[PDB]
Amino acid sequence: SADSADNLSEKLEREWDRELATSKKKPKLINALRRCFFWKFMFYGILLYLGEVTKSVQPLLLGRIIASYDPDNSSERSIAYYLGIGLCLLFLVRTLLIHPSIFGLHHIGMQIRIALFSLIYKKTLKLSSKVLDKISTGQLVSLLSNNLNKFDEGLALAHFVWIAPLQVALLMGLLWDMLQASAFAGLAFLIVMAFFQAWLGQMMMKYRDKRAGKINERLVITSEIIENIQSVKAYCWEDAMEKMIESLRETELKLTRKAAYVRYFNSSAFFFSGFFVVFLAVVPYAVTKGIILRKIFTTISFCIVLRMTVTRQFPGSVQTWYDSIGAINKIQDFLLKEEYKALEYNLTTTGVEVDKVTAFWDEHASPVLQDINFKIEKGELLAVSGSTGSGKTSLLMLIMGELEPSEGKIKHSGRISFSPQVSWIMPGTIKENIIFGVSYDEYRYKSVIQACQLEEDILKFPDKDYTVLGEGGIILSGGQRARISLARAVYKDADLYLMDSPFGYLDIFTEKEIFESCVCKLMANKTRILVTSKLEHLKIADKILILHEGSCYFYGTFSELQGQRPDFSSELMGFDSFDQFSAERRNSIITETLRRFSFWNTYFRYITIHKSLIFVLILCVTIFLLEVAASLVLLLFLYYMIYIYVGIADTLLAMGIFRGLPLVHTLITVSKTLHQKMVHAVLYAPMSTFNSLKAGGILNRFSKDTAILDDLLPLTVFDLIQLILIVIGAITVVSILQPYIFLASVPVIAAFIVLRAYFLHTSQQLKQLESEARSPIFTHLVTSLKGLWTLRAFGRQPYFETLFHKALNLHTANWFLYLSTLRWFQMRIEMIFVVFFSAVAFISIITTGDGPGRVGIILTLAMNIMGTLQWAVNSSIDVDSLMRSVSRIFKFIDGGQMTVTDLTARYTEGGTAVLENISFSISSGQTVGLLGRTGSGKSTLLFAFLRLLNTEGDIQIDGVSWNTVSLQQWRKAFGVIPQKVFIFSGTFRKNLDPYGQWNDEEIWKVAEEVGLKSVIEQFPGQLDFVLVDGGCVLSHGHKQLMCLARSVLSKAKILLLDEPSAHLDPITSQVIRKTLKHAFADCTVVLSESRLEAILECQRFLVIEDNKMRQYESIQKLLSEKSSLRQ
Ligand SMILES: Nc1ncnc2c1ncn2[C@@H]1O[C@H](COP(=O)(O)OP(=O)(O)OP(=O)(O)O)[C@@H](O)[C@H]1O
Ligand SMILES: Nc1ncnc2c1ncn2[C@@H]1O[C@H](COP(=O)(O)OP(=O)(O)OP(=O)(O)O)[C@@H](O)[C@H]1O
Repeated sequence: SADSADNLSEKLEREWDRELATSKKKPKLINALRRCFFWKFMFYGILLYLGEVTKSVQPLLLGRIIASYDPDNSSERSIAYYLGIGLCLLFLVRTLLIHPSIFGLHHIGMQIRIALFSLIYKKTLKLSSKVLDKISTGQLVSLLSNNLNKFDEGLALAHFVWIAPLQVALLMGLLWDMLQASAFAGLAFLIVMAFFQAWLGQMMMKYRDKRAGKINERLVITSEIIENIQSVKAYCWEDAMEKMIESLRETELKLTRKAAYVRYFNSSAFFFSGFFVVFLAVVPYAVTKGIILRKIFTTISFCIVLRMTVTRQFPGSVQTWYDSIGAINKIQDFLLKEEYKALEYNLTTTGVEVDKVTAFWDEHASPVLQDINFKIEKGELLAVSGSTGSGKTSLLMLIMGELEPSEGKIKHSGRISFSPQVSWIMPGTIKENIIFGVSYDEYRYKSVIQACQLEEDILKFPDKDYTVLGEGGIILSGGQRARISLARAVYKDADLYLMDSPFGYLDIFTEKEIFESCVCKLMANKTRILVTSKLEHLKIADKILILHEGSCYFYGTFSELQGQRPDFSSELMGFDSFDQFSAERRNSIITETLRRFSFWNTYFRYITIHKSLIFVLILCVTIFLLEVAASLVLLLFLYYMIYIYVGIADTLLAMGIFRGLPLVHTLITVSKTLHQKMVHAVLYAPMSTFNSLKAGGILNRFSKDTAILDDLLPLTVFDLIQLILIVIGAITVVSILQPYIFLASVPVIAAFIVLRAYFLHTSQQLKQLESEARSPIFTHLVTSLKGLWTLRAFGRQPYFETLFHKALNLHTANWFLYLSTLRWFQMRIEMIFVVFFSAVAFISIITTGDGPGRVGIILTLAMNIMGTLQWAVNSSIDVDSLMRSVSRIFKFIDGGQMTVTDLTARYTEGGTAVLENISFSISSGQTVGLLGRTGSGKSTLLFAFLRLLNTEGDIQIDGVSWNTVSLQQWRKAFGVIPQKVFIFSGTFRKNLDPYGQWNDEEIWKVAEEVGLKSVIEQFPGQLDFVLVDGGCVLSHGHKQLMCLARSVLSKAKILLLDEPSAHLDPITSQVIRKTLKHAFADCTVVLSESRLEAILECQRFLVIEDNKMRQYESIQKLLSEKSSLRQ
């Protein structure tokens, strides 16, 4: 196997394609995979087997070593000496064999994961357009992310399904004094514990899945709040929002608490089993014959080995192996989906023809396009219009071959260049998007970008052609994104060009220029099809097509339309001034014209009350498990004293469990408190201070830190308690038996501490790389999915495959480095442990072990100490991560006439002053407003009033200085509607009234007053309707009206309007102006405008530049000074 994506893919593709091609009904992915996997997997598997079997040998060697100190036979010093050497070598050898093999298995898991991802990516790009709208988008994201961190670890235990029975059979077969079947008492106990644990684990999974759903809901509300803190504070909404967080948190905790107990008992059960395998193991020796130390010591070491292979190594592989298989099956189901059918290019024609085409998207469809017919000559212009939904763009999908006809033929000449309704961001270099996938030629490039009028905006970009367009499209406005899409479609040389919604939400001035610049001249003599709403284009076009309800309304010459459907034509022409209508209005006009011319609980409470019931229930489980083991003992089918002693052990263990329950209760309580305090602290936080993270670390730390406290503190703490108790005992005993061991062990612990510290520093830094390399794999994926229509149209598939592989190689390189440093670290740790072991074995061998039982116990304690020690190393690592998280969390928590005198503001106490020494007056009830350049800090005046800035000077509102008024009422006076309107997700009643203070009747009254009554009636449920995704179903004008309704219900006196005109079309902007003037007849309205035409309705003006301002009492004085100062 290879170490890179390209090679890994070739091999997987060859086997997959060969089997898939060999069409034996249902070819399987699993077979393609075993043919890759098996020849490496099996080798690491056998090496691990050989490594593990060492544990089944070591106790035998000790029994003989112990015997050498017996008074029996002879004091063969030389044998004790050499056997001791052999024992320490067994430790060294398995260390040297096992770790490399584990590493190799992880290497394999990684290689397979990469091969699987590349296969899936290739498949998504070839999917049929029909199934494309049935496959939930969340499923493809989870298809790749769900096993991202599981698949590659899982192979580590896979060969244990195979090893486990070999070691169980051996250890069983090695039992000394086998017929007195202590073997069954032993196994019956362990077997029962294993099934108990399996069941418990299943319950754990049930809780994880349900909790995950609730987590996503909490996270969504959380980020919604974080990115809009200014509106929450401005609204003085505050604690209502805090309560929304609380209800989501409470829901998660109820589920978490139950999950926590599952984890608690799992761990205490583990402890319990330790005690009993040892206890039961000595029942033979108490029962008749008595004790033989030679055999007792040997017996216990073997018992320990069975416990671990039986209860942990085996079931871990079973669960892992099973889940891995299910994941593969899901991948296969995805791969076996209908394909995009390739278009056959030919030299049949020069034009475009459609022969009686009838077609539809899916079964059960009524949207069947009927009897579609075309004959377009080379170089002709086709203009198409019609009702929304009557195959306005679905026609294009037939043209490009995305949708097959059910009947009829489609003929085309050559290659097609397509520009979709919705622009594809293509994150990356802007020049490259314009000329993407093709050679750069300044002749053509300049001609296209100039003709498309891109220079007007692109030359303002900081790196010009090399300005990179990042995620979110932070560089371009929607009309600009559209403009680039056109330039891209045009730059590509094609025989046929398809323009989807080319008007681009652009200003009519540029719309005209682009049509003539591009449609007429740049595209001259090309075969063109335009989607359009403008009658002028139809007049110009050689062929006119109008669609309605799945069929042709009209197809032919412009004058033929008028002669054959004159009523349709006359109704449209009544709106003669179509250039004055925005696309939205043009669409409404045709839609109407065209449709008009149709042609447990009782006891749970008692369990909480009576702790004696809890004790009994704990004891009941213990009793039950021992009785079940008895059922397994009866396997022999094909004493009172023992009964008494085991009964005693059960009672003692039950009390031990009972004592620790308050810890679970305490743990849930603590994480709840921390989450709640952090939220409170962020809401009632100073402004500017949060700008240290700028919402990045705020969201990431808030989300991640809570998650780790909940999953790890309740887990790692119990392991630490058990490990701590074990080491205390181990050291105490050897220190007493032989003080030289202590002398020897002190430097050993010192060695481990130093290496650990160095390691963690570096590995913690490397961990950052996984996130850095991981994020872009998904950004790449999403971008490719949205761009699918053009990736196929322009033949760019291999370009993107190349990019995808480079991203994978980056990720794997960092992932791999992280893995490698960890493995090296663990190897070093184990070797240090191996060395002190040898030294200890010899301290005991060398000294006067004339009372041999003391020799025996030192040797077995040392031999079996390594299991606990490996856990201890890992637990210390987790602890350091937890403490670092705790610190990160802790860092956050441990006047009608408005009179402004000498006001000054900054974004920090250092930084820069965004405003200095401004004085300004607003007469009560006066309409006033602001003028200034974009980015002149317009919003910093509003924020200065809302007290969101580091500030100086005297502002008198509601008769008093801000200096004597707390933020809530100072801000309460101000009803502000920002350009970026905040929409709270949820029920409209709460969105409008998060406090529940207004009645439904009152809410409706205001909805009527502000013009939103029809809007709320339209949404099903009305007040109960749930609004989602930032108001993805609302006009931004509606969002502004919702804000208005809030301002009037809130009884604000100062109304602040942040350029409504920035986004709202005048057809509605005037409606809101009328509406608010009536609503605010007794209030003072302050407007911040971008144009003189809007500011014009104000009586007093504030003109701001360079952190200074000029106050005018008349628009004329403003204009006289503005002309002099128009700079
Ligand atoms: N792949 C698809 N499978 C099924 N239905 C589809 C698919 N793509 C689009 N549609 C739907 O079926 C119709 C297809 O027609 P088309 O895409 O031409 O509509 P349009 O008038 O261009 O749409 P709009 O302007 O609302 O975006 C639409 O009304 C749309 O809701
Ligand atoms: N708290 C802040 N800290 C740092 N920079 C800020 C802060 N608030 C805004 N800015 C920036 O400084 C300028 C402030 O001007 P303001 O926020 O009034 O701009 P605008 O013209 O309303 O901007 P837009 O059209 O992007 O909404 C902007 O150019 C913006 O990038």
